[PDB]
Amino acid sequence: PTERHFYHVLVKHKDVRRPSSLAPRNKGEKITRSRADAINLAQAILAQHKERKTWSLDEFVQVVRDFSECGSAKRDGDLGMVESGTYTEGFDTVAFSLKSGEVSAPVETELGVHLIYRVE
Repeated sequence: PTERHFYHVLVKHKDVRRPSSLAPRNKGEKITRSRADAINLAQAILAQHKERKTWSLDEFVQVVRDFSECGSAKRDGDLGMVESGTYTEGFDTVAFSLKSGEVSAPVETELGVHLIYRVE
C-alpha cells in the first residue's frame, strides 16, 4: 500500500556470527574484513562528504556498491519498493521516516551493521 525508494550500505566483519558474502563469484566465500574495517567503512562514507552538510544521491550510490556487501551483483546495495513491515525495527522506521538527501543512523542488526540513504 505504501513503499519508499532508498539505498543502504551493508557492512560486516570477521568478528560476526556469519562472516561470509553471498556473491555469484564469491558464494560461500569468507571475507577478509576486520571489525575495524566494518565501522571505518560506514564511517568513511558519512565523512566522505565532510566539510559540507550535503549528501548527494549519485555520491552515495557509488559508495553503496563499493561498500555494501549485500550481494553487490544481486542488489548492488540498492533497495527497491519496500513497504513498512519488511525490514527490522529501527530500519523500516527510519528508512521510511528519512529526509530526502540524508543518511539514517548507524543501525546495528544481529547479522551486522548497515546504513540507509533516502533517495530524492
